[PDB]
Amino acid sequence: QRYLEEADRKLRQIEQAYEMGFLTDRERYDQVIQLWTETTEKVTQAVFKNFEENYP
Repeated sequence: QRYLEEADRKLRQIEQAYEMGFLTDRERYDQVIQLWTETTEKVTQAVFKNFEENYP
């Protein structure tokens, strides 16, 4: 939950960038894509660590 909500805030961030002119469409796209990529990485790592720490 925590991480996803963070990634949601960051999503808004990227959106604002795109609206400010600092980003074009495709780099906003790429940034969103890598954000969700590393978010998937995040939750995966969190899953394995949660298994190892709590229920081996």
